[PDB]
Order: sequence, then C-alpha cells, then structure tokens
Amino acid sequence: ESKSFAVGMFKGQLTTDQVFPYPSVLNEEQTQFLKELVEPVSRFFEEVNDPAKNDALEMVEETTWQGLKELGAFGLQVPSELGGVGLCNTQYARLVEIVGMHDLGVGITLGAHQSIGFKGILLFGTKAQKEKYLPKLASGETVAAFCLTEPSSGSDAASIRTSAVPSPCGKYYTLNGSKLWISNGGLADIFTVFAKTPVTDPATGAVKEKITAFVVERGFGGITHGPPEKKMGIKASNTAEVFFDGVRVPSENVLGEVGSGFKVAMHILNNGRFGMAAALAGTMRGIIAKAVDHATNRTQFGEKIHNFGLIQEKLARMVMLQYVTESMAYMVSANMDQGATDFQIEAAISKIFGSEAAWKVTDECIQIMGGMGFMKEPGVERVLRDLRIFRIFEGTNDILRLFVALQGCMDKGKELSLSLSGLVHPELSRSGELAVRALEQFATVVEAKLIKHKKGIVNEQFLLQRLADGAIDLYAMVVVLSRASRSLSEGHPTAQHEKMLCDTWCIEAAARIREGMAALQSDPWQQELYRNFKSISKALVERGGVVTSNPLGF
Amino acid sequence: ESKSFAVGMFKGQLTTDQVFPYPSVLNEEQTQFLKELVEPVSRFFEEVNDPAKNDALEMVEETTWQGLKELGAFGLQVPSELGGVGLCNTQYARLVEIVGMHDLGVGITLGAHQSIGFKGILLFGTKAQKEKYLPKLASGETVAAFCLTEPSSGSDAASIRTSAVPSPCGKYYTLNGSKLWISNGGLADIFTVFAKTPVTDPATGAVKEKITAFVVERGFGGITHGPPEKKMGIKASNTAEVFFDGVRVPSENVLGEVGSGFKVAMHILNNGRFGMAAALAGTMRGIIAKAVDHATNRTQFGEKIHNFGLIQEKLARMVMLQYVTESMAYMVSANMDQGATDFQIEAAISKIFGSEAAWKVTDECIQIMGGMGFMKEPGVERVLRDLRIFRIFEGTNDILRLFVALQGCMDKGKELSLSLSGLVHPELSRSGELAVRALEQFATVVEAKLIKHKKGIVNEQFLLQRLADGAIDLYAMVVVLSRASRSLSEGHPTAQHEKMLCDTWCIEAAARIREGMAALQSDPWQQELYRNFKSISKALVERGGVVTSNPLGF
Ligand SMILES: Cc1cc2nc3c(=O)[nH]c(=O)nc-3n(C[C@H](O)[C@H](O)[C@H](O)COP(=O)(O)OP(=O)(O)OC[C@H]3O[C@@H](n4cnc5c(N)ncnc54)[C@H](O)[C@@H]3O)c2cc1C
Ligand SMILES: Cc1cc2nc3c(=O)[nH]c(=O)nc-3n(C[C@H](O)[C@H](O)[C@H](O)COP(=O)(O)OP(=O)(O)OC[C@H]3O[C@@H](n4cnc5c(N)ncnc54)[C@H](O)[C@@H]3O)c2cc1C
Repeated sequence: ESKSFAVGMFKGQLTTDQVFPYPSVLNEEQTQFLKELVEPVSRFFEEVNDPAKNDALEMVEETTWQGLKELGAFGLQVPSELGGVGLCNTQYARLVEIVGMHDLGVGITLGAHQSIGFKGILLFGTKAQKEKYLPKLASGETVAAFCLTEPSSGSDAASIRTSAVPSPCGKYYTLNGSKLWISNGGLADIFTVFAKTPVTDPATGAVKEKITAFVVERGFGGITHGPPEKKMGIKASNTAEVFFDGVRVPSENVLGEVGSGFKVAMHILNNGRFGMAAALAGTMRGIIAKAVDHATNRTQFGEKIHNFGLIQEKLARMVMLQYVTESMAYMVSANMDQGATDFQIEAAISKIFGSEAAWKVTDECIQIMGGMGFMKEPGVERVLRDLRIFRIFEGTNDILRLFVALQGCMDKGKELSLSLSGLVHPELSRSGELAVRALEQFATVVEAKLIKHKKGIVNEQFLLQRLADGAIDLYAMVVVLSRASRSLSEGHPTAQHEKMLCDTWCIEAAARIREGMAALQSDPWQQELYRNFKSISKALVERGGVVTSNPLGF
Repeated sequence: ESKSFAVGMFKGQLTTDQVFPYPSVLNEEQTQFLKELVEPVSRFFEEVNDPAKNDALEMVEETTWQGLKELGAFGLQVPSELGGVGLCNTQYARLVEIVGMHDLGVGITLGAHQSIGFKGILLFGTKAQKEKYLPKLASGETVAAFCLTEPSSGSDAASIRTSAVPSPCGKYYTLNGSKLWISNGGLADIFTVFAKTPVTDPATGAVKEKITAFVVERGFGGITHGPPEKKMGIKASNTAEVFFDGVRVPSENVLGEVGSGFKVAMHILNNGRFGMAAALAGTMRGIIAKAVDHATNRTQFGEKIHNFGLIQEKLARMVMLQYVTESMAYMVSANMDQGATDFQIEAAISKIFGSEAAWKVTDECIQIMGGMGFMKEPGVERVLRDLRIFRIFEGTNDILRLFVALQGCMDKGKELSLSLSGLVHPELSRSGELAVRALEQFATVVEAKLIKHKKGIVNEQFLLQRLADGAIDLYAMVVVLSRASRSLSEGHPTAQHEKMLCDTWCIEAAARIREGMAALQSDPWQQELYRNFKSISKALVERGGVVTSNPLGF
C-alpha cells in the first residue's frame, strides 16, 4: 500500500505517514555542518554576486562564477569522497533557498548543472561512471547540461528524434540530432543526452525504437552549440541549441539500461523537482521583505500605507503563499531523505504551487510599490521577469496538472477496475476537520468521474485541470496543518502566528474545494461551459484569431 | 435622476439609457472619414514603426516620430479649425486600438501628449488659450505632458507640494517644485502643471491653499528635467522628473478657475480613461492572433495543440476578456459622444477590467507558446512587460476599486440618509435574468452594508474591494448582453458567436457575484478572514518581513 498522502486522498483515504508529524531529518552533526555553510553562502550572495549586473551582462560575472566553483556550489549533493559537499536533500534545499532569494539566473545555471544536468549519474551511474565524472562535475571544472528538448518535442519527451545507432562491434553508438533551449548548452562539457536507439527484446529479439540516456563528453567530437538565446529573464543563465553530428559515444556511456532512457529522464526531473519550490520559497521571502519595507515607510493619504486594509490583505496573502510553498518544499525533501519511493504527485504539486505563488507574490509586490515597482532600479521587475519561465520549464504547469490528476486517478481506477484527531494539534482541530471534509468531497467526485468516464477520463481535460486544483489545495492544507501542529506541539515562538496562517489558508482552501467539487458534480451549467469553451476555440482557430470585429464593424 | 447604469445598480435600479441599445454614434460621413484614416494608420504601424526597435533603443525611432507628426497622430481630437484631425471619442477609440495592437510604448507617448498632457486645454481652455496652444500641440511641434505626480504624492493628488504664489501686481505666478515619473517630461514644451496656490474666498476673503492647474511653457524659464528613467516596459516612452525653479507663469495661463485644479486633474483623467480600454482591446486582439497561430500549428502528442481542452479553455477565456474589454471601451466612448455627464464609475471599471484582462490574456499567450513565449524574438514578453504599468498609472487599480465602490455607494447613502425583457434580445433572455438577479443580490448587500457601517464604510477596505469586483462583473454582464443583443437584432454575421461569448461570460460572472455577495452577507468566517488579514500584516510589519523561519529554524 502506498505511503503517499496524495495517492490515498484520490481514494478517499487518509494516508499520513509522509505528512504527520512534520518531518525532521537532520542529525545534530548535519545541522551544525549546514549552519557553517549557510553563513558563507549568504555572505557570498550579499557581497560578491550582483544579480542586476548578471542580468545586464546576460551572463554570470567571472569573479562570481569562479567564486561559486571555490565555494563548492557546483557539487552540493555529490558525496565528499567523490569531491562534493555531500549534502542530503534537506540541506540542499536550505542552500537552494539562499540562491532563490538572491539570484534566479545563477540558480538556473547551478540547478541545470546539478539538479538535472549530471543528476542521472548520481541516480543511475555505475561505480566506474561516478568515479570518472563526479569529481570534475562537483568542482565545476566540467559544467553539465540536461539535453532532452528538441524543436519538435517539449512536453512530449517520447516524440524526440535525436538518434543513437549502435556500431557492429557494439563498442560505441553514433549520435545524431539537435537539442533546443538547453540550459548551459554553450558552457557544458558533460551532457546527459536522450536519444532513440534500437532495443532488442530479451525473449524474441524483436527490435523496437526506445529512448536511451547517455553521458556525452564535448571532447568526443562532432558537438557544437548555438549562440546564447535572448529571453525575458534568467538572462544570466546560458541557454543554447546543442548540435550532435556523427558523435561517437562509448557503449559504456549508456546511463541506466538501454531503452529505459524515458524512465531515466522522468526520474531525474522528479528527483530535482523539490529544488524549485525550495528556491522560490527564498525568492518570496526576499520579495516580501521588500513589499513590507515599502508599506512600512510610504505615507499616502496621511498614513503609512500598511494601515490600509487593501495593503494588509495583499501582505497577508503573500506570506501565506510563501509559507505553504516553503512547507511543501521541505516536506518533499524530507520524504526523499527518509527513503520515500512515492512522492511524485506531491513533488509536481509543489512545483505548480511554488512557481505560481512566487509569480503572484512578486506581481503584488510591484502593485504595493506603485510606480516604483515598475522601475528597473528597485530590482523587483527583474525578479518578475526571471519568474515567468518557472511555470513552463521542468514540466509546464498545464502538463503537471494533467499528471497530478491522472496519476492520482490511477490507483482508484485500478480498484474500481476519517479523522485527523490525534495528528493535528488540538488548537487546529477545526481546520483539520475542514481538510477531512474537503478530502471526502474530493474523493466522491473522483470516484463518480472515473465510473462515468473510465479510461476516457484522459481526454476530459477541463475536468482534469479542476481535479488537479482540488488536489493542490488539499495537499496545501495538510502541509500547513502538519507544520503548524508541530510548531504548536513544540511551543515554538512563532506557533500562534503559524496557527493563524494555517487557519486563514484552510478556510479559503476548503471553500475552493467545496465550490470546485460542486461545480464538477452537481452543476447543470458546467457542461454548457465545457461545450462553449470547445466551440469558441474552434471558431477562433477557423478564423485565425478574434472572430468579432470591433462594434463599428471595420 | 442619474442616467448612469452603475449609479442605478448600487441602488438596486435598472437604469439602461446609457447601456441599451448598444450605442451607435457615427453619422455616415464620420464613418467614411474614419475608414480612410484606419488604412494609413494601420499601414504606418505595419510598415514604418518597429516596436522591438523602439523598446531596444528606449525611445521612438526618429523616422517613426516624424512620421506620426505628419500623420496627424499628435492631434487626433483637436478640431480641424485648430489644426487637428477633429475626431470624436468613438473615432479616437478606433485609431487608439490600432496603436494598442502594435506598440504600447508609442501609445503611452501619444496618449500622455493628448489624452492627458494638453487635454485640459481642450476641456477647460478659454478661446485665447485654445487658439494660442492647440495648433502646435496638434502638429506635435510642441509635445505636452501632464504634471501631477510628485515624490510625496501619487494616489493622493490633494497632498502635492509644488507651489504657485501670485505676484503683488497679479500679472503672474511664481512656480516652484518638482514632478516625478512624468511621461514626455524630457520631451515636452507644454506642461499641464498642478500646484498649490492661495485661494481667496469670495464672501469672507479668507485665504486657503487649494490646487490650481496651469499651462506652462518650457520657454518661461527655470524648467529642467532629469534623465530618462529605466523601467520594465513601455521603454520607448520618455519618463522623467521635471523641475520648476522660480518659474514665472502669466496669470492668464491659469487653466480653469483658481483653486479648482483638483477637479481639473480629475476631469482630465476621467475624460481620458476610456482610451486605455480601447488601446488594450487592440493589444489583446493582436495577442490572441499570436496564441491562435501558435496553437493552430504546434504538434505535440500527435495532434495540433488546439485539439486539447486545456488550450481550448485558455483561448476561449482570452477572447471573452477581449470582447468584454472592447465592448466597455466603445460603450463609454459612445456615452461621452452622446453627451453623458455621469460615466465616471463605468470609465473606472473599464480601466480596471481592461488592464487586468490584457495582463491575463498576454500571460496565457506566453503559457500557450511554452518555452518560446519566454524568448525575446516572438515579441510577446515585450508586450507583457509593457502591460504591467497599466494596472498602476492613471489611477492604481486598488484606488480605482475604492472609487467605484464608494462612488457607487454615495447616492444610495444619500437616500438612506425588475426585468431586462424587451431590452435584451429574446435569445439572451436567460442571461438577462442572470444579470437582473445578480443586480438584486448586489444591491441587497450594498444596502445592508451602508446601514451597518454608515460613513465608516470608507474604512472597510476588504469589503469595498469585494463590492467593486461585484460592480465590475455586473457592468461586464450588461455590456455584453447589450452588444450581443444588438448583433442578434441586426442579424450580424457574428451574432450567434457573440451570443455564445455573452452566455459563457454571464454564467461565470453571475456565479462570482452570487458567491461573492454570499461571502459578504451570510458567511460567518468572512469576519475571521478580515481580522486575520490585519493581524498577519501587523505581524509582518513588526518583523520587517516573513515572521517564520524555514522549518529548520535557521
Ligand atoms: C530558458 C529555458 C530553459 C530551458 N532549459 C532546458 C534544459 O536545460 N533542458 C531541456 O531539455 N529543455 C530545456 N528547456 C525546455 C523546456 O522545458 C520546454 O520549453 C518545456 O518543456 C515546454 O515545451 P515546449 O516549449 O516545446 O511547449 P509544448 O510542449 O509544445 O507545449 C505548448 C503548450 O501546449 C500545452 N500542451 C502540450 N501538450 C498538451 C496536452 N497533451 N494537453 C494540454 N496541453 C498541452 C503546454 O502546456 C503548453 O502550454 C528550456 C526552456 C526554456 C525556454
Ligand atoms: C512609467 C510611468 C509613467 C507615469 N507618467 C505620469 C505622468 O505622465 N503624469 C503624472 O502625473 N504621473 C505619472 N506617473 C505616476 C503614476 O500615475 C503613479 O505612480 C500612480 O498614480 C501611483 O502613485 P505612487 O506610485 O506614488 O503609489 P502610491 O500612491 O504611494 O500607492 C502605493 C500603493 O498603496 C496603495 N494605496 C495608496 N493609497 C491607498 C489607500 N488609501 N488605501 C488602500 N491602498 C492605497 C496604492 O494602490 C499602491 O498599491 C507615471 C508613473 C509611471 C511609473
């Protein structure tokens, strides 16, 4: 039976192993080691890095780049014996939030390198491959890049065209194709490359085309890259086409099993996913400090503006968004450190929630600052620009919603083929009940929809996006119920404040789930909306844009 | 009795004079004249202007700038006899949407010049002032700027510190202060300047400080400007501090009445307000064409992506947003052309709705385009960057929400001190009823809240923002009910499509109003939310940012 909360809640179960109590994973020594890293990393971003400069230059300033290499920043999760810092996921998250607070351009360059670029070697590498490649990865002597996307293939990884053909001797593969929008593409000397190869069935010998993952060195020859792409934000991060022209890849540079490269890609991306919400929790923390500072000190209509309800509500919503996001990020990383095998839905939720929360929080920080928020000098507009892509890469949020909904449905569909008392703190019992009723409402709809649509539920995308949103708010609720309950249990100095953040969040989340589930189940107009969305869009496509003229008709 | 729909609906009245039937204002000759302008203006933006270039240069390319002057673009609403094109509001809106479609940087430069920069001369100018200034304004020989904002004073115009002291002879005023973020500040030779002057009461002679508006020529001396400010978008538009050092302004350059400058400012801004929704309707039209083109031609998972429900719903929502916005813009301009005196709430609604709609539509166009939407070359990210400020300038949307709510309350508060049959087309009767029930729900709450809070309703900002949103959706509903009803009545070729846009919009708008009004009136948790928003924000301000640590506590 799954220990995943998200897997259970689609089945109307309360599976709480990976949720309550809010996990603590670090031993005393890991805690002390992390403290002694947090200080120098924080000082480095404060004193050496200049985010506005990197953005202006469209690259990381060389002193900063070399300084990060010296700091160990290129190898945070590589074991010490292979020349890294040897951090676990939770320690990694703590340092990642520092980067996220200060410079997402730098963040993407370092995360492309290690969260995904050479991650597959950590996850699937043989001893030989790890010993060969990790030390120079960890020191940043060889930068890495994750090479999946192509001109034809973004969301649909299975459709990639880059190919790898085995030699007759079986000693190497010949690699041909191109990859698009590769972070560190123009900088990397090590590439994780996903290519279609012929795969022999063990029983019959029948040959089929499947993806295989490879570790590819720039020095193998036949590799070039395009010029850095110009883009809205994270402008300091290198983004480039990578070309593979008759590249000879040693057979021993297969990463994982021949033909299991799709699974390899998906595991790498799943594994790295929590890092995003971690970074963005930091982004939001920094941004909220700026918005609070503005509201504290700006007089308008005779008072400092923090005294006006519109501003108070904006600030309150921002911190709730930050708290939920940060709470998800550290829960998922703890689950991973504690040996969880089933956290993929929760990781997807955290990615969707965190990227959207950070976008909304930074958008409202601009609004609070007024005219000044739009100016370049305050640096907030630069962070908004950086943020836009986080909703699109590492799985578009639209595709991740489909994933959350369909993955959650899977086990309930297989089958078809409650109290938080004693877990939530007594001071949060009412919100705990809100969550349990929301779970019941959610599961009832899931069951009814699976019975109705069966396997054809996969094409019901209006419904699936709405189910995903229910799932997101349901996980958000129990994540903050857990964290605030532990705070209350421990008598932590912020516990009464966290209790308030939790109750405030839950009241509105429960309402979104109640009203959302009602729309799906009982609302006779819902099907008219769905029909009209399709007919309206069909009409736009026929026309190539807006169908109506303006009222004048020309 | 007010002929304003918005004024009536706060009182639970259906006042439809300025709504149904959807207004037509142009005579045959005005229609033909406008057609012969639309073509050359459209060609100019297509063939001469380069929006990406202006953005890169952070100014309007000189050939474009001179070409616009030649086109008559600096004087669209100046009467022909004073050297302008002589357009009415509706004709102006039609050309403004072309600019909005193509280049909001150019749009802001031209609108700062004419929608507000010299607008006060058109509205309040003596014959002498009009004859003196308008011809060179209209030809663009002298560019104009609206000089209201100061370092201390943005939303609170009444708090401005720039001062004008009359001379003993009464022949001139001496002007001292500075203005901040003035569009065309570094380019203008004519400024509408708002300054505090001593004002003598006609009965008692008692002197009080009130704002007075002035027409100020750069050549009067003592005027300098700062360097162009760097900002997120509309980068082609000049934005600069303007300094006034002992500036001698002829007494005859008072615009309107001494001491009525606040009213002058507010009238200019109200008068220009519809131009924004007009421009942004055009922005959205252009953007939707780009999103449709992308969805039409992108294959992923084996189909063109317009075949997937998530994409269909995005497209449908975008066009509804465009249609509502465009419908409001042309309704307000028609009301103005037809002599309406009370359209200020409707104008504010259109500004809030249009700026937010354009932001959301362009944001979703990026999402549809995926990775490509974030790249500079497609030009969509540039339009998103341009758009952010439209929610902040010409009245922040937060302040405009307070205005809509409090202005709407005023007449009902004074007092306190239904069918659309035969107006809506029979094919839209159900949605017409939706609107009437939504109006009843809305008015009931307004009455109950005014009785409860009385004059103290002004400090109930959580409530007021929620009432403003109800008002916005209520006006949106009747605007599209009207436009689609006229389309149906006339048998216009797009009528069945507009009927669908209208029904789809209304079903969800009615629901937002139902659920929103219920939250305000009957929901026992609403007051707990409001209390918590205040306590959470108070806690952030005390701390200077996020109160919680991360779960590790350091
Ligand atoms: C700056 C940046 C850095 C990047 N770095 C890397 C990198 O390091 N390595 C790498 O491999 N790639 C990288 N990429 C690729 C990035 O992950 C992709 O852009 C992303 O996966 C989306 O793919 P796409 O752009 O091809 O959009 P598409 O997959 O074509 O999607 C287009 C739109 O259709 C929607 N859609 C697609 N399929 C469906 C469906 N079945 N149902 C409903 N909606 C659907 C999508 O959500 C999206 O809204 C990078 C991209 C950016 C721009
Ligand atoms: C590029 C651009 C161009 C501009 N061009 C011109 C121009 O041509 N002429 C000109 O005169 N000005 C111009 N400005 C000024 C612009 O209109 C102001 O920035 C705007 O009016 C907001 O004022 P502020 O920035 O001082 O913010 P503030 O008024 O200080 O507001 C700060 C925040 O507090 C909120 N707030 C304020 N008061 C209240 C309250 N009572 N209750 C609840 N919330 C409140 C606001 O909504 C905002 O979110 C320009 C600004 C920009 C950046």
